[PDB]
Amino acid sequence: LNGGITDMLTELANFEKNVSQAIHKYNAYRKAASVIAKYPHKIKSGAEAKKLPGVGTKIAEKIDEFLATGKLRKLEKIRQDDTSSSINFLTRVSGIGPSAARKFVDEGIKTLEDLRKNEDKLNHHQRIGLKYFGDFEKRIPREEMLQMQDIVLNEVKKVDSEYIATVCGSFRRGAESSGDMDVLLTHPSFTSESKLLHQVVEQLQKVHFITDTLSKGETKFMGVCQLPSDEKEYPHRRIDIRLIPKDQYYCGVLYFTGSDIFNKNMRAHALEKGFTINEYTIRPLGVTGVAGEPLPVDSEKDIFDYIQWKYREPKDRSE
DNA sequence: CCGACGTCGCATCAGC
DNA sequence: GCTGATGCGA
DNA sequence: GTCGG
Ligand code: NA
Ligand code: NA
Repeated sequence: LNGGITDMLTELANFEKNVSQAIHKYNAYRKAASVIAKYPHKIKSGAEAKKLPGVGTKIAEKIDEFLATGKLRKLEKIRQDDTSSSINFLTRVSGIGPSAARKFVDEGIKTLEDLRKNEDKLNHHQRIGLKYFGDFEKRIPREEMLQMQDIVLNEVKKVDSEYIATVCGSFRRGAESSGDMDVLLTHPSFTSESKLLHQVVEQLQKVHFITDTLSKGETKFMGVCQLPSDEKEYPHRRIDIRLIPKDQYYCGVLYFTGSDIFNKNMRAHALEKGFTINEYTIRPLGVTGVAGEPLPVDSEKDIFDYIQWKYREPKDRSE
């Protein structure tokens, strides 16, 4: 319908992020892309698009140029620019953001092949990102996620049957595929006013599910895992595990379940009901707008009750 | 006209 | 060596 | 780049 347009805008979004380092222009173009990607008509003019929220004068102008000419002179030009296309490309490596990508390209390091010849200039994160560059850009089919989940919950329970672990993200909402695995972990002994993560990562490495570590501290692990394999080996996958204190666990599960759009509406509703919800806690707003103490939460539902909404199933939380 | 555009954990850098 | 800033990803 | 106080 409007794929020419959404791809044009997504493309522009990446050059702002990765090349111009203008994070707010990346989000402007991304949000324009989203609003158009959902508009149920073939767009005829920039003025038509302009009516949608997220589309201003400058994107209206660019849509007019695309509609009339079938391209955008500025994109054509930036696309063919050696420096910029290279910088934009390198940022597809996990661990290389806009600033490292610039630095590499400044010194002549432009390609994956170049990165491979210069391992010594790569931090640990970036080396892992390069090693699995292709695997990381693959989606994970639900079936595989179900098998990953089988392993995580088994090994977690076996370290201590009192841990609670929940796989969140779009998988928890029922998506047919996923980009990574986001595990939320708590234990009754860990509260806000209270090695729990390390023992779980350790057991997942002992059975060779976790193959690599990007980062790991007392509350957050980010790394790489692989299902056990005649068959061709499974792709390596991104898994994060976070340890959240129990009295904030369900605020965390609700947040990390999303979608983004749902959480936004839920936060809207709560405000009008005189509550403030974030990732950690729900709190009452006083008459002048002063937030008081976090309220006890023991299930997701508790949160919905506080703001007089009806428990919605992960499956029904796209908006 | 002009500021907001989430916020934070970890790894690593820059300054002292 | 210590502390706070930065880059990055989420 | 877009919105909005
Ligand atoms: Na508009
Ligand atoms: Na990157």
